[PDB]
Amino acid sequence: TVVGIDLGTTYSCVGVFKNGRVEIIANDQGNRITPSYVAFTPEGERLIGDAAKNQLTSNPENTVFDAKRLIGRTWNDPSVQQDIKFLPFKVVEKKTKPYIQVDIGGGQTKTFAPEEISAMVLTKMKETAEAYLGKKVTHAVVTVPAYFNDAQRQATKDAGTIAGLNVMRIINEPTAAAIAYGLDKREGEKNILVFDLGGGAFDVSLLTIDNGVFEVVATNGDTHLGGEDFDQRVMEHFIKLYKKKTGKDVRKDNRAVQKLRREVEKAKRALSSQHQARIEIESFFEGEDFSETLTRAKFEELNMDLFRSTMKPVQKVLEDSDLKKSDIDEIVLVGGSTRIPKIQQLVKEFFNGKEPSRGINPDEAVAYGAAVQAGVLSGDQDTGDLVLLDVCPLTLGIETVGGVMTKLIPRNTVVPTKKSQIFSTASDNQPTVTIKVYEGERPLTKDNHLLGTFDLTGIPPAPRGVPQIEVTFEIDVNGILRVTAEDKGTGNKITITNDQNRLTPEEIERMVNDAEKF
Repeated sequence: TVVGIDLGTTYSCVGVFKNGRVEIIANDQGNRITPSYVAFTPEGERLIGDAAKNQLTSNPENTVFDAKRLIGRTWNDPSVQQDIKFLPFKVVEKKTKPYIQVDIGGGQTKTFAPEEISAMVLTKMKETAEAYLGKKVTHAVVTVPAYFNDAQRQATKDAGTIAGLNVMRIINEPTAAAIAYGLDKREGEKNILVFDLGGGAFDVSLLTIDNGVFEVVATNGDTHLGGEDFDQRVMEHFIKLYKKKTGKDVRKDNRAVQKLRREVEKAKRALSSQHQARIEIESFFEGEDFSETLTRAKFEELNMDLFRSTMKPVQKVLEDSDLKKSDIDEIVLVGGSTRIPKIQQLVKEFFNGKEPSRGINPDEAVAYGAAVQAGVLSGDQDTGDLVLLDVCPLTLGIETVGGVMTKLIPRNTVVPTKKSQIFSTASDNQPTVTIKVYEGERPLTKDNHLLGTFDLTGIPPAPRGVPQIEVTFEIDVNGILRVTAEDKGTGNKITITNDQNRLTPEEIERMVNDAEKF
């Protein structure tokens, strides 16, 4: 049986379509969502989920969380370096990637790719499903943010493979939410706006939904804007406050910083229903206590620039779809951070008083949609009708003379899609031709994201400009790029190498074996 897993920054959730409906499956603690946490105890035990989160404050250096904020990123990504300040576990550079180093008991050190941490979370979600179903689960639909780039998508797929899952399809989070909203609606064509603000990433998608036919018209997001940033802002406010009042800098004491995290999380939840919240930490720093009152007004003030920045993607989506505010028939809110009253207010005010759709749990709707998609792709006939057209989030381009972004496949193109182009050589007997592919909307490549450098190899000796190599760039239904090449001369095998440093089957096998040790 194929399950849907929402692999989230802060929490994950697993559902299954069985007997004509979705079941969101409760974990072994009775909880319908599971924290995306992995911890290693002094005695060498690996904890995952609720048990891992519960011991954050006593064992912070060896409690791992927020791996989705690192997955598929390079070491020098400013999102990675900015987040290190608030993470208690050591982040170290390996293979141009941020790896996670922990102590596994007995003074023994171990380093993990973010993929491996996410694989452990996926394994726990798989196990939750296997307990409920009473049998092995080998196939899953796994979620990603709509605005995830090529590397982030592939890395999430690799996490699934490490966890023993054949990833049937990766599904964009707002699209899954739209399926939860729209399945079995028979209203004809409606324009649906999904506003998806979770623990770590933000997406906006505009879909048309028409009697089982779902199409993403436009999407735009920010893969490093979410609940964890709102917590960070408040954490940093109190770290600086303590330094001003006492002279003491607590930024390197991991117990102090993560005890503050724990209190900020509780406070943020309370402030969605109350107007004040108490922060209280007994052994904060060097024996001394820490007590502060956080008002809703102050919480909103500290984050207002981030909150107001959520309207930037909304306007980008309206522009690309050529729709006005009044053309939006339904607003679907998903992700835990859409519970924040000020977020709800800003969205309502942007759309001139329009209330969001009712009957949608923002913590569960994504998993619900993923579970439906899994059922449909399996060959179920008791599921509602589902035809899905989804898009690539980023314009793909090639770097040309002067550092210019020459567009190849535009943003918001329905996938799968491909584009071909003929390449030749610049010098006599040149054996290799290098192509640099970028992701983004700016005119110069220095202001976009490098996807990869691809080398056409084994070009046979000939005078400059004679070889004719057709290179095909295909984005698959998961949103992942494949680059291939064919010789179109009058008469060789052209192999392509790249600098993506992708996890090989050998490397994945080693990671599977390492995880069996616990």
